[PDB]
Amino acid sequence: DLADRFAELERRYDARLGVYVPATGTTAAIEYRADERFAFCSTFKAPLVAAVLHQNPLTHLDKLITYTSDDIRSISPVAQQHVQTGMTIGQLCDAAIRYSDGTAANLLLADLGGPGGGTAAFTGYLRSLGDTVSRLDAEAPELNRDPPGDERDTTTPHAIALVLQQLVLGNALPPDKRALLTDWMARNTTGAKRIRAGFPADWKVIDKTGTGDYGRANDIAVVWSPTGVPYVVAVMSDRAGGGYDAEPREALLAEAATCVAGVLA
Ligand SMILES: *C(=O)[C@@H](NC(=O)[C@H](O)c1ccccc1)[C@@H]1NC(C(=O)O)=C(CSc2nnnn2C)CS1
Repeated sequence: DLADRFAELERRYDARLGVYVPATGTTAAIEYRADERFAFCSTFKAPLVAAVLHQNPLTHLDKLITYTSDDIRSISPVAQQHVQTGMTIGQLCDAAIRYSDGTAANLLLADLGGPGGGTAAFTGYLRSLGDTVSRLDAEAPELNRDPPGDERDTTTPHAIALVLQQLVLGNALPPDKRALLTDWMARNTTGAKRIRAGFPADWKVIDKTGTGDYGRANDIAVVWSPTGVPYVVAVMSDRAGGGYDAEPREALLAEAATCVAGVLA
């Protein structure tokens, strides 16, 4: 029983775990706390890049964005390095997805524009995909810091999986922009120990991770079986019981993913 296994993992890691895999032709939806809110953390950067792609001609990726010392306020492995030269929108999308770059994401929110530094337009984009649940209220670093239970900067495993399904597998984006998003997620450097670790090597995994305070660790993926059957996998967790400084536990997501992969194989 999957629910028993998921509950066991919660006890093991003193965590709250959320899992959603949307139904397919022959598989029923997999759901565990799937309609409970969890912080986005960096997982928002996948639909964010899609919003930026959608909003602009493809050649907007070649526009150089300049930024300064006071723009670096969060983990920004790429943007810290190019602060002196600037970065193109294309480079920013790359950094945001593949390195979970916080400054890159903040700059992409600014590019999207409008109230709240782009957070309202981001949320508006999710609404256009029929997501009436998720909300983004702050940028990095604030978005990772909301108290457990607080609805600011949250999604649910159910909501984000349906968003990702439309972006990667559905028609939310034209094929050319869809490929850009897909490729970036395919080349992600941060997800080796999460959903990827739970699926056999002959399954293709593309993903976007999130990590935050109160032991928050998320991963949203699209996976393909060895015969090219796709599934969307959203795993979210927090550890409120350790307080603000609770260590995120990647191993929990790898184990949850292993359990999911066992059902889907
Ligand atoms: C997006 O979630 C973003 N998270 C943060 O900036 C958090 O505030 C945070 C910082 C330090 C430690 C924990 C949380 C960034 N995204 C991610 C991610 O997606 O995983 C991380 C995880 S750390 C990482 N990245 N690659 N390899 N490791 C390990 C922190 S920055």
